[PDB]
Amino acid sequence: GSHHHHHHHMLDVVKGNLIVSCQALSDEPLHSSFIMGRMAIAAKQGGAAAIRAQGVNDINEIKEVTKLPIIGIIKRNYDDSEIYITPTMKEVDELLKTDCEMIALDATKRKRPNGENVKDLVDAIHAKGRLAMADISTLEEGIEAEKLGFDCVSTTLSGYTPYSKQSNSVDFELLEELVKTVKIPVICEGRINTPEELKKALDLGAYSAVVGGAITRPQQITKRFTDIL
Amino acid sequence: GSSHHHHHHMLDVVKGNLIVSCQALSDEPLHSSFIMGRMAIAAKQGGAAAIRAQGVNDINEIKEVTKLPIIGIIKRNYDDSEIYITPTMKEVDELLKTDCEMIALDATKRKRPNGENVKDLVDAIHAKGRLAMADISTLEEGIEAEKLGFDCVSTTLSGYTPYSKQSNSVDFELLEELVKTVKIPVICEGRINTPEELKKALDLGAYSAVVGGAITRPQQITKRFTDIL
Ligand SMILES: CC(=O)N[C@@H](C=O)[C@@H](O)[C@H](O)[C@H](O)COP(=O)([O-])[O-]
Ligand SMILES: CC(=O)N[C@@H](C=O)[C@@H](O)[C@H](O)[C@H](O)COP(=O)([O-])[O-]
Ligand SMILES: [Cl-]
Ligand SMILES: [Cl-]
Repeated sequence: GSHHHHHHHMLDVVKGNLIVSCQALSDEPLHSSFIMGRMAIAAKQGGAAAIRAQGVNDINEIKEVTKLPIIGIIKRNYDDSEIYITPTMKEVDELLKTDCEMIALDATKRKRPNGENVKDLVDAIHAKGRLAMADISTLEEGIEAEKLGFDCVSTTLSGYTPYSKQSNSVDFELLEELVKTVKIPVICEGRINTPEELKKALDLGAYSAVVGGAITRPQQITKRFTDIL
Repeated sequence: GSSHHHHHHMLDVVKGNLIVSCQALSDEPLHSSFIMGRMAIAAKQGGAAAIRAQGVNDINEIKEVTKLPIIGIIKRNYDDSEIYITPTMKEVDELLKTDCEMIALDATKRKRPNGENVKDLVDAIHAKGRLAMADISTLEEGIEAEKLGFDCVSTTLSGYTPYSKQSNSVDFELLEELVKTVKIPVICEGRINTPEELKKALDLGAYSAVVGGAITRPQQITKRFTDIL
């Protein structure tokens, strides 16, 4: 198979720039592809180079109204797994029905639903010419992500698995250690609240960074303000 | 003649607490009464004690989905005045059609459309038993506002009139000076970006404070992140 060559490519475009996650799950006040589309427009107009989005309907709305590169995931609980970020081939195939250029998935060491292997998911993604991001919680998971064929790794799940570093602030340590040890792009994702933290992450060698809640979750932004009173 | 008594009163409710402004005018990404309603819900669930909203549609939706106390304004240009925050009796009367418990209006030294005076507008607001907030730009405007019987004063317009202090950051100076000289509630409003600034304003004697863009304008939040890169 063949297709036409584009001038701009996702990894080149996010390099040293900000990716904005526009996510609002079913228990959140902005749950609606209409609203997540408006959030992406705002992120675009504020200088975001790419968007991270959850669910086929949000992804498709964001792509239409922004034309930005997208990192797509589907979050879904399964009874037989702790994994919820794009846990199976069923979610991978749903995401490949969208135009999102990259698909992130949980690349932790943990057991996946139906006893599926991460390599198969990663191979399915590459088979359709997409990119694969490995959301990880620890340094070894990141090191293994590279070996599995991932195009890039993200610290998304650090502090969100029981065996990774438990923290309320950005895991800069993980970032540094990934940078010493993998060749592929290391993206810093998780609990970036301020411009200073974002600069620090890129200063520490992050290829790019994702900021979600501190831009697109007004409830969380509000809480951070009211917590200080 | 008379109405039933409520336990909670807007000025009592906001004291020491955060007011969130949920505005998106027609050139902004989140422009939509539905979207402002959801933002207000988020803001509520984050601990906001009241909401400031622009226009009858936004106000009505926000009252409906949050039941929070609302400071209402209409922003509208007139070709015979530089004032746009609730400039005339027209806007006052439209706002009194809503249930908003407080109405903010420009109470600068400047001439209003049609040569209307601010005292008349305040008297109409009081005539229906509502509260009147004075958005000011200077110490003397605040002193005068109190003289006219405004129920509170806000530093909303410091840096948004040519004769007031030009800054890109919170006008703490003005806040301190007003707290020292006026007996009515002084509300810090304009360019609060961090919880640290919020605490500082309350620490300097602000009765309460308003934060808008740093919570509810994702574009301005994104910009602050991308500016640092
Ligand atoms: C743990 C988990 O499921 N994390 C993320 C999955 O995408 C998501 O909830 C988060 O908002 C983004 O990663 C961006 O991070 P932050 O900037 O919102 O902290
Ligand atoms: C000058 C002007 O028109 N100011 C305001 C009128 O209400 C409005 O645009 C602003 O968002 C709020 O005052 C809250 O302040 P901030 O927190 O958005 O800076
Ligand atoms: Cl939220
Ligand atoms: Cl915005």
